[PDB]
This record gives sequence, structure tokens and C-alpha cells, in this order.
Amino acid sequence: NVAHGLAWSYYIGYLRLILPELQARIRTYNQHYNAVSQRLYILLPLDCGVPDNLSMADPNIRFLDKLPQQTGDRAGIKDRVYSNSIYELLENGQRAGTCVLEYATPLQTLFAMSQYSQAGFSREDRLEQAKLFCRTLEDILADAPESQNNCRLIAYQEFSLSQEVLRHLRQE
Amino acid sequence: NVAHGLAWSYYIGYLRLILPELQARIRTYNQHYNAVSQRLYILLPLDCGVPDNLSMADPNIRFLDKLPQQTGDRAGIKDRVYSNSIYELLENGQRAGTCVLEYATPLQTLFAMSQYSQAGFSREDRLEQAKLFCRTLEDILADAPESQNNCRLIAYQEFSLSQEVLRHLRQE
Ligand SMILES: Nc1nc2c(ncn2[C@@H]2O[C@@H]3COP(=O)(O)O[C@H]4[C@@H](F)[C@H](n5cnc6c(N)ncnc65)O[C@@H]4COP(=O)(O)O[C@@H]2[C@@H]3O)c(=O)[nH]1
Repeated sequence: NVAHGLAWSYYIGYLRLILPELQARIRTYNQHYNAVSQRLYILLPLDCGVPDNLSMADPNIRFLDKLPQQTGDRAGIKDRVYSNSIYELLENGQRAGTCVLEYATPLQTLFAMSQYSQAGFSREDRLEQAKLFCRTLEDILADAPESQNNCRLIAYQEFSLSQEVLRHLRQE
Repeated sequence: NVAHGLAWSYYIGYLRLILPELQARIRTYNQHYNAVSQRLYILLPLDCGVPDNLSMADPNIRFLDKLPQQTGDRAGIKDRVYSNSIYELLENGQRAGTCVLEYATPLQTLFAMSQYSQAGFSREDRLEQAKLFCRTLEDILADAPESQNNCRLIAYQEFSLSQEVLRHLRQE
């Protein structure tokens, strides 16, 4: 039942930190360039497949630009860098959306853990850990004060990813 | 018993990634500047106190320089940035060492988890989670192929931190 601690690491070490600074960072892209949506869209695939090149998972998802970096001194590292990537979502060759898009990196840790033998985590426990992680996250982000209209969880299991993201975007 | 998954996240998401590239990154600092020791020194305080300004924990530890950044495309983020900070360690006003020094950020997640109520982690379970994390890490790094003379764990409980680091440095 390792996912529960990974959900909290994900909040306490990242989301808690970048969400506050997020809308201010997005305004600055919109005003030093042309536009972009005001939430962090976090992809939770339940098969825990997390490719590194978002566009390699779907062509209709194309990288456009990096947001302005965030920096902070964290646990000895001077100027540690949180970066986020802006993606354009196409549909029938028309671009129908723009947002900050990314996977939930903890899901990568979960996949890896299920191959390494001394991690004591079976291959089959993956899908239920993925669900317990999405669930524990969702609890957190509901009560999260840092979280007020600034990120949207996108969990799914398998298909069009571009269509699946366009779904949530078209809801506000 | 959340520390075990945090140890693996720490290996699979960071150490596995930066250790390989580490000595090559250190050579480049030594040859585009004057020198620095060839291991990553990772601080594990067992009280899980992890300040952000390493020098605020001890004056005899002064920041000198950042290493050249590492970048990679990771889980949708283009050019995600791993940074590391080089510290000079003083003793009776003489600098007696230089290395890449940093805390184990998971220890920060552990501390935080023990204040948040819906994390189900008592204040008193901190010190044994800190020990289980140091232990599970040490297992990993022993068997870690990426790990061959490139990082040294420095666990401790309380005192001079500068003296404690100088201890391990003076062992090779
Ligand atoms: N997309 C995205 N995700 C992130 C980012 N930063 C954290 N998360 C995720 O948030 C959680 C809290 O992270 P935290 O730093 O507390 O723990 C980490 C940390 F100790 C260590 N580590 C990783 N990078 C490091 C670095 N540059 N310097 C020093 N240590 C580092 O490896 C652990 C596992 O990292 P990871 O698998 O990447 O997932 C992270 C955790 O689950 C981000 O910039 N982008």
C-alpha cells in the first residue's frame, strides 16, 4: 500500500509548492507572448504507463513552450528548478485547446518499483496502487488550500488522450 | 511504514538518474574553474529536520557554486532541471573540504506528513520512519549499479555538522 505515501510526497514536495505560484506564472506567459488556460492538468494513467515525450503518447498533443521557471532554495540545493511545459491539443488538424500538461511522476516510481525485486511490490498490485494514489491525491486536493481552481486530475484507463484532455478543458 | 516507498522514489526518480551523469558533471566544474570531491554527499538527519539553507544549519558550511545543471525530458516536462550545489566546509576558519552536499528531500516529506491529520502518521513515528528510510536506501545503494564510489550517505542524530561531514570526507 505504498501509493498513499507517494500521494503525500507529491503534494508536500511539489503541488503545495507550485500551485500558489502558478496563476501568476501563467499570466506572465500570456502577457510576454499571446492563449493559455489557467489550471495545471495532471495526467493519471492507471496502467502507470508514463512516457517521457508527451507527444509520443499522442500526436494530437504538441509541445508549444515552457512556462517561466520557478526557483527556490530547497533542502540544500540553491535555486532548484520547477519547470512546466505548455501543450497545444489538436483535433481534426485544428488546435482546440492549450494548457499546462504533465504526467504524475510518482506513477513512474510505481511502475519501476514493480520490476525491482527487493521493493516487494508485485507486478499485479500496480493497478490498485494507481487507484489508491489517484484517490489519496483527490482527497488531498479537495482539502488543499493551495488548491482552488488551479489543477484538475485526469485519471483514465484504456483510445484518444487528446480527446480525453479536451473533455475536461471543455467543462469550464 | 511509509518510508520504504519514499526510499524507492528517491532512488528510481532521482539517484538512478543523476548518479550516472555525476562524475562527468564534476570533471567539467573542475576544468572550467579550479578542487572538488567526486561523490554526492547526501545528508540524512534522523530528527527529519531539513532546513532549506544548508548554511543556516551550520556556518562552517558555505555555498560556493552550482554544478552544471542536468536536463532531461521527464513525464511530459520538457527540459526538467536537476541542480546540485557545491559547498566548502570550514574548520577553525580554514576551509578543509569541498563537495556536492545536500539533504535527502524525502525526509522533508516525512516531517510534513506527521503534521497533516489525514496522512495517518503520528508525530512519534518520525524517528523510526527516518531510520527505515536510511536503512532501505542503504540496501538500494549497495546493490545499485548506478552506485559505485559516487555517493555517501551521512545519517546522524543529535553537535557540529561541518565536523560530521569532514569525518566521511577524510575516509578516502
Ligand atoms: N513533475 C515534477 N514533479 C516533481 C518535481 N519535483 C518533485 N516532484 C515530485 O513531487 C514529489 C516530491 O518530490 P521530492 O523532491 O520531495 O522527492 C523527490 C526528491 F527528493 C528527489 N528529487 C527529485 N528531483 C530532485 C531534485 N531536482 N533535487 C533533489 N531531489 C530531487 O526524488 C524524489 C522523487 O522525485 P519524483 O519521482 O520526481 O517525484 C516527485 C515527488 O514524488 C518537479 O520539478 N516536477
